[PDB]
Amino acid sequence: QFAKPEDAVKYRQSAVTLMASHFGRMTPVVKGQAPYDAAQIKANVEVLKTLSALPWAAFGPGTEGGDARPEIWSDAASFKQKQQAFQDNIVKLSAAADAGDLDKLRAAFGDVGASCKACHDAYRKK
Amino acid sequence: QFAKPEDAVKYRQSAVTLMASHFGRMTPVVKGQAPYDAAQIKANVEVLKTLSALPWAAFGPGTEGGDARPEIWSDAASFKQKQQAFQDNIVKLSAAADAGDLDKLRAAFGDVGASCKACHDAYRKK
Ligand code: HEC
Ligand code: HEC
Repeated sequence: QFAKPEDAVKYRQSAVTLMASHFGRMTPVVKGQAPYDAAQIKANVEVLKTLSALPWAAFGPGTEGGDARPEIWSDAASFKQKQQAFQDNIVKLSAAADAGDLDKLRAAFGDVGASCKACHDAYRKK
Repeated sequence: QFAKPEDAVKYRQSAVTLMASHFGRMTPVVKGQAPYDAAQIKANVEVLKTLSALPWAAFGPGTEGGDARPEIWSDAASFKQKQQAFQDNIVKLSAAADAGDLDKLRAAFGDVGASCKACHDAYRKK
């Protein structure tokens, strides 16, 4: 869907920006600093689920640029693995949110955050 | 969810960037320059539906900046009207996509694009 590779860069940066906001805005809730409203979180995690699927299609072939390391393309199977692990952890977070269980939500949230960091440590230019 | 108003600006710009891509990527399909796959479009319009709800909450009070005109806040009822008309037209586009009907899709797509433009003409700094 991108006329030029820069367009893919701008898309994926916007997608991870929105993902980061929908993930990170729950930090005060997981920590107990903000109240836990099960329906609020269920709805937010549904948004995060949609968003978390979107960046990966904007790392198509020839879309090198931004802060993506070139390893994303030369090691396509390792990157796909990191994306799928991340989205599988999103599935666990959805299940926690849908169950309305703050303890499960906390655990799942920390697993998702670790899978964000693991991808960045390997595939994001510092 | 925004620590500073700039964060709201960066969110809403990313949200409308993603919305614009999910809308505009269908242009070749509506024009017949690319094939029409009903399931492909249904799924894309589901993504667009989610995204089209997201910018508006990032124009909260005190979040003046970017290319938003100040009129968004002083005329809150007129802006809300423009957002709701836009999202109602998104509902019509979802119904067309869910029906698998290219003629209805075409019509609905042009209504959505007109409601993008109408908001920009009043509320987006040139
Ligand atoms: C790989 C499988 C990733 C996962 C999982 C997550 N992110 Fe990431 N992110 C990744 C890359 C390769 C990049 C660089 C993109 C580019 O072309 O520049 C990023 C970038 C970010 C950013 C910065 C965006 C900006 O516009 O500056 C943020 C804020 C970010 N990523 C956040 C983030 C979060 C919170 C994640 C899990 C919920 C997450 N990312 C996962 C690769 C990958
Ligand atoms: C008001 C009810 C709007 C509707 C409907 C749409 N958009 Fe818009 N858009 C609006 C504003 C106020 C702004 C400025 C935001 C800011 O703070 O800077 C925008 C901006 C855009 C942009 C530019 C984003 C950038 O990062 O440069 C694009 C590409 C854009 N909008 C696209 C777009 C499309 C395609 C729409 C319908 C599908 C649409 N917008 C509707 C306000 C409103």
